[PDB]
Amino acid sequence: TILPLNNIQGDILVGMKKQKERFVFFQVNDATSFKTALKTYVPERITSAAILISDPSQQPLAFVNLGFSNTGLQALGITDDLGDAQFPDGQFADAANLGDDLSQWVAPFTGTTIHGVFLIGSDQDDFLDQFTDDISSTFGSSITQVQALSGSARPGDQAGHEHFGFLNGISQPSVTGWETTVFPGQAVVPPGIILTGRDGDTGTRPSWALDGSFMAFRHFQQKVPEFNAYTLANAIPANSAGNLTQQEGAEFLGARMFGRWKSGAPIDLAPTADDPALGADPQRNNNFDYSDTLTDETRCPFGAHVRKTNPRQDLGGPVDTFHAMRSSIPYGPETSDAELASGVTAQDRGLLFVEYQSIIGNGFRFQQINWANNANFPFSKPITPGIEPIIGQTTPRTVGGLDPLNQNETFTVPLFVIPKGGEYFFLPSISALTATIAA
Ligand code: HEM
Ligand SMILES: [C-]#N
Repeated sequence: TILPLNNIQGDILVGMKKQKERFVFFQVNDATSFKTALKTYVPERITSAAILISDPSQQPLAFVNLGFSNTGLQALGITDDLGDAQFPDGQFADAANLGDDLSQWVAPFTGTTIHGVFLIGSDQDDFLDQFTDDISSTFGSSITQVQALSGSARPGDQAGHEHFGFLNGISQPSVTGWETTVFPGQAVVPPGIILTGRDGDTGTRPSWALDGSFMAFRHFQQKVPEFNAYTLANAIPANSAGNLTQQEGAEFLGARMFGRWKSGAPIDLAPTADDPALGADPQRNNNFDYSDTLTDETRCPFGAHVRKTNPRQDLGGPVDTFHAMRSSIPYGPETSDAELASGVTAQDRGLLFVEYQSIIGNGFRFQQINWANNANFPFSKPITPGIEPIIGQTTPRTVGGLDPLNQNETFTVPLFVIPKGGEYFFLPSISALTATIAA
């Protein structure tokens, strides 16, 4: 098998990796007008995986991808069952299952008003505006923009880091069926873990759904001064190698909560001190599997973010089923000195989170519910791992093992990540956009 890279929406397989991204959420007002506008739009603007791997000079100023919710497909008379258990009812209907405080959800996410999303990746906010206006011009009254959420890479040496300060987008699965570089420690999975209708996908798909994917979108607000204050108060006093200053102990506690230092260095490889060169080295920063820390927490807590969401050898061996592609971007202004000093969030900032998989229940949802929210996961450990401190949602939010010299001590961690909404979308193949969606 050879994946048709020219027909796969690029953010799914390759990732836009643009400095700015905008999610333009819309409702369809008139199906006929929308469909003809869509046929005009697709060949000009929808960006394939092939374009994303092309020379930066062959590339457009902005990349655009497009997904639909269940109600969006219904509004367009696209009535064939896509085979996913969660997609049809939308994410709000699933939010309590995810552990969300529903009182924090806001319109237009609180229901099924959203019909789809244009994802625009570009280099400047002005360019996002140009391509948003282009959507408005092309689609006119056939749509209503119900929300737009815009993100940006953080400035300077924080580019690629999320708002708590940690380098993100390091670990991704590699799919077979195309010519790609595989890094040491990277999962190698069949393409149908990510792409509907391909080998590895067990869902019952219409033929036209080949080479699409499901997006789990989440809007997270982050409480950065609060996280900072917590790590400073609970700074680890020492580790195996020696004694830590308050700053060092706070950085270390954050690293223990995530499973990586802010630099990206995985604690399984760098358990006592940061190694920024390692964090920046794709040939080594994923070359670990917890095999040297399966039954103790000195090297890594059992419940660290990355360990919960990708358990590696905690599962007993490689498992292809539960991998997903991520394409998230931070949003909001930098955290001010006043905010940090006060320990209190004044401004809205966070993460626009995007995860792609063929089966929602096996990717995002499995990572969230079965793993992160489950105090008894990973299984068969000598002590209870607890709730994933970053995004685990079960109460009490107690996690063990954060102090490598006092592993039995538990930490009750305030929730620093607040879901404000989200949706489940299907991104069709590029051909399906015009041959099926717009038919
Ligand atoms: C604001 C919320 C979140 C923040 C700040 C955050 C941050 C991070 C960071 C810093 C990493 C390490 C970089 C890497 O290994 O690629 C990471 C990895 C990861 N996160 Fe998150 N994350 C968030 C939410 C989520 C959620 C909700 C899920 C899924 C339910 C998730 C799933 C993953 C996965 C699968 C990895 C890669 C794990 C691996 O392959 O080793 N994250 N995240
Ligand atoms: C995590 N992204």
